[PDB]
Amino acid sequence: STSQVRQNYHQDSEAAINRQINLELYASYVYLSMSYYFDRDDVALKNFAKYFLHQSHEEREHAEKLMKLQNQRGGRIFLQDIQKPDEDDWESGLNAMEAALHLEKNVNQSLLELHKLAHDKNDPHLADFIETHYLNEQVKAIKELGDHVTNLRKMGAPESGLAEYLFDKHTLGD
Amino acid sequence: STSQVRQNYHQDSEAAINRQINLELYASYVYLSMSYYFDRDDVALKNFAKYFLHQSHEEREHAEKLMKLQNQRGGRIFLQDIQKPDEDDWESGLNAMEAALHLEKNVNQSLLELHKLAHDKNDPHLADFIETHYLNEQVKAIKELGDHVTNLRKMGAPESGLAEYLFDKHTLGD
Amino acid sequence: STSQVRQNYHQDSEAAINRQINLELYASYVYLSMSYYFDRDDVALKNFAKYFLHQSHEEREHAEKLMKLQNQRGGRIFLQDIQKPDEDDWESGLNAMEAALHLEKNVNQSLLELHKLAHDKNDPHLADFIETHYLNEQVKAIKELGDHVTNLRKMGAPESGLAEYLFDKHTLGD
Amino acid sequence: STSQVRQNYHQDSEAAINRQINLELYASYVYLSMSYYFDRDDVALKNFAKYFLHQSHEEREHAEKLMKLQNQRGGRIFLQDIQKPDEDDWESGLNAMEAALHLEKNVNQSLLELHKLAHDKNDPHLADFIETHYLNEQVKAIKELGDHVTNLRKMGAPESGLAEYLFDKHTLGD
Amino acid sequence: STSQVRQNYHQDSEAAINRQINLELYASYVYLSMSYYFDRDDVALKNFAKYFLHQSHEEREHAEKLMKLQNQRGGRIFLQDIQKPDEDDWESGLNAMEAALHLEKNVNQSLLELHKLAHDKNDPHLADFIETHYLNEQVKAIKELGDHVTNLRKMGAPESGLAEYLFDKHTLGD
Amino acid sequence: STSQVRQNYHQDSEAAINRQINLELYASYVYLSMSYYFDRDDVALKNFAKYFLHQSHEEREHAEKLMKLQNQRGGRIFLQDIQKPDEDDWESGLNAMEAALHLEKNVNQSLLELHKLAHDKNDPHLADFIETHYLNEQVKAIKELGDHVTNLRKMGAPESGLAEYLFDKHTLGD
Ligand SMILES: O=C(NO)c1cccc(C(=O)NO)c1
Ligand code: NA
Ligand code: NA
Ligand code: NA
Ligand SMILES: [Zn+2]
Ligand SMILES: [Zn+2]
Ligand SMILES: [Zn+2]
Ligand SMILES: [Zn+2]
Ligand SMILES: [Zn+2]
Ligand SMILES: [Zn+2]
Ligand SMILES: [Zn+2]
Ligand SMILES: [Zn+2]
Ligand SMILES: [Zn+2]
Ligand SMILES: [Zn+2]
Ligand SMILES: [Zn+2]
Ligand SMILES: [Zn+2]
Ligand SMILES: [Zn+2]
Ligand SMILES: [Zn+2]
Repeated sequence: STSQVRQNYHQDSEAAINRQINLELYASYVYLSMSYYFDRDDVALKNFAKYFLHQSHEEREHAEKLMKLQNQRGGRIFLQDIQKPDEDDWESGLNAMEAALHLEKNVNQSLLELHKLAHDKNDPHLADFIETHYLNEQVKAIKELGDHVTNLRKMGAPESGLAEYLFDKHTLGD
Repeated sequence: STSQVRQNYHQDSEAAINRQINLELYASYVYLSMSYYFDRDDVALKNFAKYFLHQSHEEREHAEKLMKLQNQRGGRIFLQDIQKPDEDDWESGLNAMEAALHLEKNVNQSLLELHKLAHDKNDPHLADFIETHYLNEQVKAIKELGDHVTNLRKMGAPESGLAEYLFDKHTLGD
Repeated sequence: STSQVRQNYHQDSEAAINRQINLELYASYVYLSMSYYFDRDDVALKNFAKYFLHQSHEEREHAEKLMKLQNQRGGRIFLQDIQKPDEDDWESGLNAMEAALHLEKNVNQSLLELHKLAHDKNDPHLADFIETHYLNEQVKAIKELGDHVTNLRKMGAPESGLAEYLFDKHTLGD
Repeated sequence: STSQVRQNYHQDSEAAINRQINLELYASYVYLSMSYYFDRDDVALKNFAKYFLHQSHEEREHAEKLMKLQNQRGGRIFLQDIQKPDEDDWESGLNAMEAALHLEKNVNQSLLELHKLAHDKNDPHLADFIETHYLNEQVKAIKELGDHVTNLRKMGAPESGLAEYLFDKHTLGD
Repeated sequence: STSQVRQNYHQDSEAAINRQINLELYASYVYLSMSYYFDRDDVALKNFAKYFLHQSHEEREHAEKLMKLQNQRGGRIFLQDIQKPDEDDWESGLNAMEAALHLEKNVNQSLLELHKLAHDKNDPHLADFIETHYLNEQVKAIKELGDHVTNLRKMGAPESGLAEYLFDKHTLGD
Repeated sequence: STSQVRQNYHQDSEAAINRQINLELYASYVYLSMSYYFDRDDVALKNFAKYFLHQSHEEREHAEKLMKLQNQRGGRIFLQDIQKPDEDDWESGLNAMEAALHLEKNVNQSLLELHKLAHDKNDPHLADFIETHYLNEQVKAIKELGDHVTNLRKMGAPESGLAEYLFDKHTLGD
């Protein structure tokens, strides 16, 4: 059945949107995992925990806004299993920041391919949606993650436990 | 002779803007007509009337923003007759909502064609103007009209006059 | 079917009211065109543009009030095409003021004939509606447009470009 | 290694907490799916949508509190796949409420089993944690969903689309 | 070596961004020269001076935003000499406005080619960046400078010294 | 033509002012370059970045105040190219601070030469302008840069990246 609102909305776009939803939920789950790793009594970096929890909720928001878009265009949401993150133990603050950087670039890659698909399907509403709500947000996230990684390395992480403690206090704790 | 401001603005784009201006004014007129139909003593659904009156003033703003665009880019406004709406009697709250859904999808198609023209002529300023001020606005309006049609049908409109009364009070009143 | 509210409302009055609605919508379109003429980069008189845009919105209000009247008396609104204005290029500040003066006296003449009809058909509610909401408004607008024409001429418009510039600042910019 | 903070915390309890964490995230996902079903243009019950979205966010908060508890007691969080919900189409407001009632009773059964485990292992901290933060919350949610199912049924849902519209307005649009 | 943040950022885009930075700094320098020309005791048009000083600071801001973009995408900033402006003596208010209009259309052309490059390299983040922060700003500036040129000519500049004096007071003195 | 305001202002002084203007603009540009070096994702010292960006805007004010001086005394501004800075890559917080110290002592030497010129030409207005707005500014800036260099070296910069991180946080960040 075709939705009464659907217009210029290609089935491949609809499917790409469903895959992006699962990917955002996945990213949120990875960040949830990292957050409570820093909450462990044998890690105990509360500002790393808080930073990654904040990222988790932002990713959930990303997924919900894609779900809204799907219904706005008259597509149909099909949710899939949310796979568990690849690690249970994230080793260190630097390691988590590096894993997060890798994650955000993979999510960025998927958004860029979604945008190319919108361009190729002459769907300028979908292209502007990705441009407006996702692309610069990804670029900021990756730059910020790059910055943190750089500082942690220069301070002597992951070896120096002083480095991660001070970075938690002075960069991530306001 | 060429406007001192004109730059990268194709004659076809200038012509299409003039057509969109007339379409927007025509939409305003359709909504004005619907609004005062619901103001009749034998229809008397005041929130339907206010809903379409609001839409009608918004369409006039859409027209005026395009006329400003025409002047910003160095084009020349040529106005045309505004054709009267296709009905005098809009029959029911449900029928008018369906007629509005159809209208908004017609205007959306015209905007997508305009955006495609801008992209074909490598006019990114006009393409972004269309994306930023019109395309998501159309998607939102189409989605809301669909929502309203769905609710009125499910409530038993247009047979059950109880349904249009209660929809006027509880969704359009607010 | 007669309207359950119709009382002392002649068929001729009803049709004259439909004609006046179209005429007010026409005046509104004329003023809209004048306004965006003065917004052109090669005219660039922002307070003339503002002045005419205000008149255009006022004419729309005049039309909607007559549509409301039509329904209050149980007449039936029939809208017609809105004819495009007579000019696309309004030439100058003084020319547009002269054109607006001509238009307003023509609209006034139609209202006077509308009032004469109402008196002929012994419809004092319609007669008072016209006297109250339209007649002194037309007299005021005509007097104001006369004042503007007089000052523009005395300052040396249309020949003197300094004239329209300073009039735009000191009279139309408050 | 044994956590330096671990005390009176049985391995079975630790594992049962990891299961409960997965179950609460699962319930969050079910409610997320229900929410955006009601956002569909062909369902369009915004207060049903808002209600289930609020339950969704609350379940994720339930999950996070259990993750906090695991770390507090020196257990170790192991996340698992979050299984997608059992439907993609939730049929109606009444059917979604009924599915939620059934979900909440299953979540409750697993919390009662978790409490029984805590008592069996003579873990009063965990027993009281469950009583304080989950048991009455489940009982209130189950009671409210039963109230909602009862009202929807007596109003004539799911047959009467009027019933669900008014329930959405008058009970969930609080 | 490659930046840890760089993704989908073509070396051609990187180099065009370095060029655009130098061009913005150049525009800034042109407007600075214009400003203090009007501050001369034998020119003494204080609002022309303020108007151009404000544009000079805006251009510097445009340049720094491009420097920020370069680093966000992981390109590398290379500054070049900032070439002195084409004139030391800007002759008159109208001449400076004509020169500014010419410069802004040149800056605009360079931005349109930047956008075309970003579209060619399938870089929708860069494309949206230019659309969002530069394209309508250029169109607005070009339209405003056109308006100023038109009014100055119409008032009798450059010949009439009264004209530039009064324009300075009534238009540029807001 | 001699300016109607010129009095006791030697052509050598006028020429030296034009050179100081260019030197100040040059200093602004060096600081702009340094600022965005510390904004790179592989450097990422945000308060180093803000510190030098502030110095950049300050140098620009210095240039502008000299340009106003040139006009007040009836001299004529002649702008020259602004040479790009001597480096693209500023290496480290410590290296930049040492380079800034060298730059400020260079600008101070030029101002002392300017002041000598004014005293040699019996231009006490220009001598006092230089004393009041520049000479103590330079001494303060040189003192501050020395202080900063001293602390970075004592903390173990530029080897210990911990030192630049902590200096950026505790000295440069309020
Ligand atoms: O964005 C485009 N070009 O820049 C584009 C997108 C889809 C189709 C086509 C095409 O094949 N037109 O003929 C072009
Ligand atoms: Na009267
Ligand atoms: Na208890
Ligand atoms: Na865009
Ligand atoms: Zn995301
Ligand atoms: Zn992300
Ligand atoms: Zn394209
Ligand atoms: Zn519209
Ligand atoms: Zn519309
Ligand atoms: Zn009127
Ligand atoms: Zn009028
Ligand atoms: Zn729960
Ligand atoms: Zn629950
Ligand atoms: Zn610029
Ligand atoms: Zn500019
Ligand atoms: Zn200085
Ligand atoms: Zn300095
Ligand atoms: Zn001496």
